[PDB]
Amino acid sequence: YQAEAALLQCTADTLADAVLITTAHAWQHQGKTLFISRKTYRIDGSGQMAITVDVEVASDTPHPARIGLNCQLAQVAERVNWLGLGPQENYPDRLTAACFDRWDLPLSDMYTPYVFPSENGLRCGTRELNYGPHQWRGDFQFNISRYSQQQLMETSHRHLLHAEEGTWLNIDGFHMGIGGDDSWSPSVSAEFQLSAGRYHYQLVWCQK
Amino acid sequence: VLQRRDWENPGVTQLNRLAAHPPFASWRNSEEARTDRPSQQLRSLNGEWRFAWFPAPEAVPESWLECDLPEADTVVVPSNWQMHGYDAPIYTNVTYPITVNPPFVPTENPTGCYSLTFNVDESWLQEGQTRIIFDGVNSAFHLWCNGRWVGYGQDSRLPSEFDLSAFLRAGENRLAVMVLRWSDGSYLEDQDMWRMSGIFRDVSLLHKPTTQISDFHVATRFNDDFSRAVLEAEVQMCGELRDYLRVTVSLWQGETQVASGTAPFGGEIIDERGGYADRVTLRLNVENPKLWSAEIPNLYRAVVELHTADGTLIEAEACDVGFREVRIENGLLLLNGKPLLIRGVNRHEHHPLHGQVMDEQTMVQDILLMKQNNFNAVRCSHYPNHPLWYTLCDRYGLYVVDEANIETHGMVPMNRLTDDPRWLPAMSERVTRMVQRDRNHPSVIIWSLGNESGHGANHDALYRWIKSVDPSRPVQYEGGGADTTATDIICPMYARVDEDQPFPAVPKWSIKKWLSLPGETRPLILCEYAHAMGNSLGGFAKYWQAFRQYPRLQGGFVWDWVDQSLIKYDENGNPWSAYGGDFGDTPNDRQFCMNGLVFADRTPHPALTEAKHQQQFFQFRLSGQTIEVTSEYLFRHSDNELLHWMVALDGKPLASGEVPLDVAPQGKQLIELPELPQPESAGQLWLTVRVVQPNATAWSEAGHISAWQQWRLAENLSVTLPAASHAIPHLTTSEMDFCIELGNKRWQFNRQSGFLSQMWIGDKKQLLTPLRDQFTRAPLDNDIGVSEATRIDPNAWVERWKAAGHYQAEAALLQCTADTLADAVLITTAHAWQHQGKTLFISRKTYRIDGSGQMAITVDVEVASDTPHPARIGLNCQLAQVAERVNWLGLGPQENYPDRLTAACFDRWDLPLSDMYTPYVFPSENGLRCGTRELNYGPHQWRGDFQFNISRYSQQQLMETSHRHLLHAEEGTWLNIDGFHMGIGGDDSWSPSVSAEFQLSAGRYHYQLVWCQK
Ligand SMILES: OC[C@H]1O[C@@H](SCCc2ccccc2)[C@H](O)[C@@H](O)[C@H]1O
Ligand SMILES: [Mg+2]
Repeated sequence: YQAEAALLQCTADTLADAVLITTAHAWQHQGKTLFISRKTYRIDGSGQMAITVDVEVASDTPHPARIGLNCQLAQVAERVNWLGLGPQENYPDRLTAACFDRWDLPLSDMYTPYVFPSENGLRCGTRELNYGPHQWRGDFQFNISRYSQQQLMETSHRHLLHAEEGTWLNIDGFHMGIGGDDSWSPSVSAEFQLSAGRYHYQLVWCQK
Repeated sequence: VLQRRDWENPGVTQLNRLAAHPPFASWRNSEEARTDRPSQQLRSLNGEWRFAWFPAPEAVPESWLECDLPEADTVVVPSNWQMHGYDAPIYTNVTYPITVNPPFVPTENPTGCYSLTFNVDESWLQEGQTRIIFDGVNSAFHLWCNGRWVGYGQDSRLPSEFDLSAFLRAGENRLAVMVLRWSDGSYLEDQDMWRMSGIFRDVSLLHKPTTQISDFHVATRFNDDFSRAVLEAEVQMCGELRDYLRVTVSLWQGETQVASGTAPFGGEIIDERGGYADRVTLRLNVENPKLWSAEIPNLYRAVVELHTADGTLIEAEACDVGFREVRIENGLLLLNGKPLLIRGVNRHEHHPLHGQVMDEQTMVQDILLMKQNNFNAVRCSHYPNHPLWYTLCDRYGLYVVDEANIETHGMVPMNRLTDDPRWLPAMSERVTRMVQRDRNHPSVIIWSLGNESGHGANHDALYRWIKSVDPSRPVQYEGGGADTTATDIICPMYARVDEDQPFPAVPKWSIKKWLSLPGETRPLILCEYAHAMGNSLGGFAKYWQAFRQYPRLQGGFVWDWVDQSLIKYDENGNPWSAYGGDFGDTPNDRQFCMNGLVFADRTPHPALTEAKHQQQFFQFRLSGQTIEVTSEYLFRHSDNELLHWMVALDGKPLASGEVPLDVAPQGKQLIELPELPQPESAGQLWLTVRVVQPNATAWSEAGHISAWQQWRLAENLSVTLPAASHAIPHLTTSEMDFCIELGNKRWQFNRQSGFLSQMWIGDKKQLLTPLRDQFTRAPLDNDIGVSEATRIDPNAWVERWKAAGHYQAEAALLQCTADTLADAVLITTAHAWQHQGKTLFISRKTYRIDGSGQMAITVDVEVASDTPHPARIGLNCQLAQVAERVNWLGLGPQENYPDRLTAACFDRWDLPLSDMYTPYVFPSENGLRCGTRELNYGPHQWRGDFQFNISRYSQQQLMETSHRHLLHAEEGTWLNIDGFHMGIGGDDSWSPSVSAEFQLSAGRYHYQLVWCQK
C-alpha cells in the first residue's frame, strides 16, 4: 500500500509512421524491490495508442491482489458499453454464471453497494470497453466508478461515500480470486493467486 | 501317444506327474541343512543336450526314442529355441498368436526334441526313490527314459516331477523330451510378452529315501504387541510308518539355536474316522522374535529332521522363516500391525540375449536397482517366477505378489473360458500348485488369481479355495471390474486420480471416488498404473500426492520394470534393439513390448529418477529457517542417514553444512539452519537438502543419496540498467534483405520469408537453417496410442494434429519492417500459418539489436480456439557448429517435461552433447530441459525463461525413423527453444491422457529471449 515508484528509464523515438515511448519503474519499500514494470507506448497515424506492459514480481513478496493500470478520467458519462462477461459483477473464481456478449448499463449499475465498502464491480474476460468518446481494446478485466480504491479502503459504511470529480477507471491484466470457503482464514485457492513471477498484457486506447 | 493328442484336451493336464511341494534338497546331514550347503542328493542336468526341430509332432521319426538322430545339434539347456534361430519369436499383446478355436491348436505345431545321455551312480539304484524335476517347459511335453514312456505335463511356469526309479539302469541312461509350442494350455497363457518355447528353466535329479518328508508348512502367530510368537510346523511323511520314527523341528538365528521340538507321528482327531497317522504338528514358542519386513529383513532358519528314536538321521529339509503378520483390518492392509504404503513395480522375466531364461546375476542386479530407487514391492507379472527369486526377495527385503499362470485376454467375451465348468480343472491346477510350492516364503504377502480373464464362477471357487487352505495372506484379482467378490483389495488397472472413465459393465472410477462408493470398505492398491512406454510418467506426482493424503489408498505397482526388446545383428555384425514385427512375426503389436523404467540391458530411462523422488521415505517442509523432516519408515529408526544442505545464488554456492538425522519411525525432526548469508547481488537464492547414507548396506554403496528436495528463498530483482554503449548498429536495406552490422558481427533478415536467415561472427556463417517458429513435436508413444496406417484412431493427439494440418501448415508473410532508433535497430515481423484457408496460428515478433551486440527477441502468438491445442510454441534453427559441452542454468541434470519435473533441481549443469539426447528405441521428441534461464553452447548464449532441447537429429528425422539404430547425425546442431511445451501424459498409452492444466489452451502466448555472443 506504501510502495513508491522510482523511474529507471524514459526515452522517445520517431519511427517511420509512429512515435515510441519506452519507460521502466521500480516499486520499493525500505530498500526491497517489490515490482518492476517495463512499458512501451506506440502512437500511430490512425491516432491509436498501443500499450505493452511487462511486470516482474519478487518471489518472496506476498502475491499481489492485481496487476493493472488506473486513472481518473475528467468526464462523466451515463452509460458503459462492453464486450465481455456480464452483465453482473464477476471475478476470476466467480464467473461461471456470467456470459460473453455485448452489455450496456447505466454507470450506477457498475457499482455494487456493499454495506461495508470494498473492491467491487469488476468484469472479467473483456475484449472492448466504450465510455464517452474513449474505447479500450485487449483481453482484460476492468471496473469503472466514481469512488477511488483509496476512498473505498478508508470508509467503513456505504452511506459515508461521496462521488469524486470524474470517473475512476481500473484496467487489469490479472486479478486475484476473492475466496469465500470461510472469512476468518485465507481461502483463495493456489490456481487463483498471482504467483507466476512474470506477467505480460497489452491494451489499445483509441477515440471512437 | 500320437492317437490320444493330450495337448488338445483341457481335461488332461498331466499324466504320472508327482504332487507339488516346497523346494527340497534331501540333505543327509543336519549341519549341511542348517548352513544351506549344496546337497549331494540334488544333481543339476543343465549343460549340453542334443536338439532337433520339427514342423509338427507327426514328423518326429520313431528311431529318436531309441538313439540320437545324426542331424541333431548340441545346445545349452536351459534355453528358448527361438533364441537359437530355429523359428521366429512372436510379439502379440491381446490377439492370440493362433486361430481361436478352443481346445484345438494348429496342425503345424513346431516341436522341439531334446535328449541327454547321463551316468547314474550305483548307490542311487539300490535304495530309495530317484525323481527328475523340470522347473519350466513351454508349453507341453512328453518324456521317455531309455525308450519307455514316463509321463506328460502342461503349465509352463511351475515345476513338473516324475519318478524314474523303475526306468533307470546302472551305466549310461538316455532321456528324450518332446516339447510342443502350442497346447490347450496356450489358451490360458495369453500374457502380453514374447511368445517363445523350450526347456527354459533348470533340470535336476533328486534322490530321496523310501521313508521321506513329503511336505511341510510353517505358520507364525503373535500376541497383540508382537512380543511372543508361536511357530507351528506341520510335517507329512510317505513310506512305511514305524513306531520308532520321530520328527524334530529346530529354529536357528545365525549359529544360536532359539527353539526346538520333537514328536512321533500321529495328528489330533479331525473327524468321526480319526486323524492323520502320517502327519505331526510341532509348536515352538519364541520370545521377542525379530520381525521380518522390507525395511529390516530379519530371517531365521528352520531345520526339519526325520530320524529314529535312537537318534539315526534319515533325511533333513530346511527353509528360511520370517516372522510377520499380514491382515486386512477396518479397510487397511496391515503388516506387523502398521499400514503399508506399496512402492511397487510389475516385473517380467526377460533378458535381451537369452529371452525368458533367468540367471542369478540378472536377478540380483534387478533387486539392487529396485531398492536403490526406493521400490519396496514387486508383482510377478503374470505367472510364478523362478524359485530363486523368492529367496532373494526374503533376504534383501521386497514384498511379493505371487500370481497364478492364467490369462485369457484374447477371448470374446473375456470370461468365455473362466465361466465354463469344463475349464475349472485346468485353472485349479494353476492356482493350487502355485500355493503348495510358495506358501513358506515370508516375502510373499498377497496371492493373485491371474490377470485379465473377466469374472467367472471359476474365479470365485478358487478365491474361496485359497482362503481356506492359507488364511494368512489376502487374495487379489483385477478381472471383471477390479472390485468383484473374488478380491480382498480393490485393484484397478490405470484408474486415474481425478477423472472417471465410465465404460459399460466395467467402469474405471477415479481412485478417490472409488473408495467412497455406497457399501465399499476394502483398501485400494492399483495392480498397474503409470504406463511407462517411451517418454512417459507425466502426472506421476499426482498419484503420490493422493496416496499420502488418503489412508485407504495404499499405493500401487508401476507398469513396468524392464523393456522387452530383443537383440538382432546387422550386416557388419553390430547389435541393435528390436521389437514386435522385427522377426517377420505377423500380426504383431510393434513397440508395445517396451514399457520399462530401464532399458533391456538395465540402464535407466529418465523416468526412473521421477519414480525415485516421488517414492522417497523422507518428506520435508520449510518454515522460515526451520526444516521439518518426517520419516515414512514403519519399523526402522534412521541410523544410517546424514542431512546435507546447500544455499546457492543462481548456481554459485554460498553456504553448506551437514546434520545427522535422528527420527523415529513415522516421527518428525526439526532442523534449524544457521543465519543464512544476505548477498547484495541480484538473483534468486535456492536451498537444496539431500539425505545421504554414509555406510554401505547389502543393497547400496557408501554415499548413496536416498531423498532430496529444493525451495526458493529470498530474491533480489535487478534494478540496474545495461551499460550505455558508444557504438550504434548500422542498417543496410536492399530489395532482398535487411542487413545489420556492428563490429565484426552481421545479421541478415530475408524480406520474402521474414526470418533471420544468417548471422556472421567475422567471416564464419553461424546458421545452416533460418530461425523459424515451430508448433509441432516428433510424436511420443503416448501421442500415437494404438493409431496405425491401416486402422486410424481419430481420438489420438497425433491424428488430431495431422487432420488439422499442424505438420503441413505454411507460413505466409503479413509484415516485415525495419527502423533505426537512437542506439538500436528494430525489425518487426508478422506471419500467419494456414491450412486450406483456415488460419491456425499468428506470430508477431520484434528483434532489437543494440550497441552491446545483443539481440532481444519478443514473440506474441495467437492460436485459433477450435484447432487442437499445439504441442509447443517456440523457435528452431540448425546451428553451423558442433561443440563438445552444453552448459545451462535451469532444471537438471536429466531430461524433464512440464508434467514430469519434480525430481529435477535448479542449478548450473554441464554435460557432453550426447547426454542431451535420450536414445529411446522408438525415436521421438526427447531431451527437453525446463525452467531454464541461461544456455551456453559454443560462442552463443541465450537468456530468458524457456525450455530447450539440443541435438544432432531434426524433429523431421525423429518422426520418419522407426528404430534408434537407423538415425544419422545431421550437419551442425538442431536447437529448439520453447516458450511453452505441452505435457507428455502416461496414465495409459492407448487413450489421450495429458491433463487439462498441461495443455496449451490459453489462446494467447508471449515469451522473450536474448541471443548474444559470450
Ligand atoms: O503394454 C500394453 C498394455 O495394454 C493394455 S490393453 C490396451 C492397449 C493395447 C491393446 C492392443 C494392442 C496394443 C495395446 C493392458 O491392459 C496392459 O496390461 C498392458 O499389457
Ligand atoms: Mg493382457
